[PDB]
Amino acid sequence: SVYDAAAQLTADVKKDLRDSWKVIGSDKKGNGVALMTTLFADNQETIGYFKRLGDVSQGMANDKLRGHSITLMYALQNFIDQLDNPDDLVCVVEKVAVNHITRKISAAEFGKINGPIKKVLASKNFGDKYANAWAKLVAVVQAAL
Amino acid sequence: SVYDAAAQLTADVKKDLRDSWKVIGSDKKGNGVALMTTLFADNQETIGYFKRLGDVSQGMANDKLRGHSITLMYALQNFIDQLDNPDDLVCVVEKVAVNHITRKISAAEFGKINGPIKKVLASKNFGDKYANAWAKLVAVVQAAL
Ligand code: HEM
Ligand code: HEM
Repeated sequence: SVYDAAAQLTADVKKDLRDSWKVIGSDKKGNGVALMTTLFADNQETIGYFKRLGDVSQGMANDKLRGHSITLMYALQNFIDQLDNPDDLVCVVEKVAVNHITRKISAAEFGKINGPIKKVLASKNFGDKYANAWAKLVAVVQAAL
Repeated sequence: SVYDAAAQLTADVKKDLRDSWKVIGSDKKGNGVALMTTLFADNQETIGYFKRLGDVSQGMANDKLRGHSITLMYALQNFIDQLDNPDDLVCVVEKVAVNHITRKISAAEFGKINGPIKKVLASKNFGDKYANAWAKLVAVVQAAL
């Protein structure tokens, strides 16, 4: 269950999540857009899903993409803040899950975000240990998809 | 015009928004649910729009309502954090606007949130001065609906 996946996040994992978020979460506009642009660059097959955003190749100049990217970073902020209470983490995770289920996004497709996250983390010198921690958090959402 | 509305956020208004947010934003779960339950209580005609959340009268005990409420508070956190740059504030406001336009929510009905905000602020000892400040921020979203 989603609860099982959340309850499985250890103190060490939460520590790495919080430490890395202190940095990548400090520039939501910059890192948020970087995350989306990396997703489109390495997984071009996902571009079609974001037609509402218009031409995503415009990057920062695209107001719809910028608004989307910043908002996505607050969803992650939400997750990070609820880490110590699995009950609260689960209900916010399920909220995000529903928004993607309605778009026909499978658990496997949702996991495509791990690549971009790893690269963005690496840009700030956060290695594999941190990428693995984030994959565990993403896995919590996948449990609901 | 969302841009003209955003221009109404003067130095004094922004200060009042930040000062009051430091208090109400400290407990997103509690105040988030308080806002929603107040909305449903004072404006029963809006409950129909929230069919997905199930029995909203259950308040905090309703997992979907709690998840929804916390997420809403992060939308406000988003707005507050973008007060420095009007171009960024506008793109995140339009993002939220789209989510309501699709649910057929008009500017007039969106404005029904002012009552709840006024009451929640009042319970924390923040009077009309602050309620009016928030009314102006809500007005920015209304301009995009
Ligand atoms: C870190 C993981 C992710 C998070 C936290 C996340 C978060 C979000 C949020 C908050 C929204 C806005 C929901 C709304 O207002 O309707 C959104 C929309 C969306 N997401 Fe994700 N997402 C993630 C990964 C993905 C991935 C990997 C895909 C695709 C393979 C995806 C596809 C979509 C689509 C299609 C939309 C709708 C965009 C639109 O039309 O406005 N998401 N996501
Ligand atoms: C401070 C004002 C408000 C803010 C910042 C706000 C923010 C949000 C956010 C972020 C969501 C989640 C979007 C999603 O993931 O689909 C949402 C959903 C929604 N909002 Fe609002 N909202 C506000 C006022 C209102 C009002 C006054 C109404 C109606 C009278 C309304 C009706 C809805 C509905 C119907 C949903 C969909 C709920 C669901 O089915 O899950 N909102 N709102």
